[PDB]
Amino acid sequence: PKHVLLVSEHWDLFFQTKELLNPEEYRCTIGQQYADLVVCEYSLLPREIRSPVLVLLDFFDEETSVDLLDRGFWYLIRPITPRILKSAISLFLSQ
Amino acid sequence: AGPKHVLLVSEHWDLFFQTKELLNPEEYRCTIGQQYKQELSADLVVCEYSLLPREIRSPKSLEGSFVLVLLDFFDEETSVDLLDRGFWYLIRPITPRILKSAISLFLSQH
Repeated sequence: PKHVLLVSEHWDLFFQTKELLNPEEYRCTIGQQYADLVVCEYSLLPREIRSPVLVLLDFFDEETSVDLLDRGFWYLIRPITPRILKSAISLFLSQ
Repeated sequence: AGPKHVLLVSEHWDLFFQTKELLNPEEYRCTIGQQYKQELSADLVVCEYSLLPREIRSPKSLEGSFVLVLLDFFDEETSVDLLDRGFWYLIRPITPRILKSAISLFLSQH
């Protein structure tokens, strides 16, 4: 079972997403601060680092997007639903 | 090894020309077409969702080109369907600086 760490305060997104993932294949946990895949809220992502991760953004901003991609991070911009996040987690870890 | 080849399937000629000029041609060679295909040399095909046939998939044991999809809009089931079919995507606005960075990240990771 691959380990997915969600770093977010969106508790409902964590629980509804985890419910959609087969626990024999994915083990989801939650964290307060910044695993096979880390999903991290932009608001909790340190500004000072490059990716060794999927980043969640509330809003579109061109500079923010360019900065994240250059630093090695893909992202989704809200709305982000449990079905979207479940399918994204699956696609990332299938590669 | 020579540059990686990126094929953009789009009618956004301005996005194409502006993105191509931001990419270092020693690392990335870009070309454009108006209907979905792959080419023997293509490492990555960047395809507008409006040009992406709905039946096709990017499979797990892929032996062909990677595909990144460009979407005009957000719709939940549209996004889930793309991801489940094997396609990552960007949703507009998509500027040349974003597309250049995305192409560069995708090809460095894959």
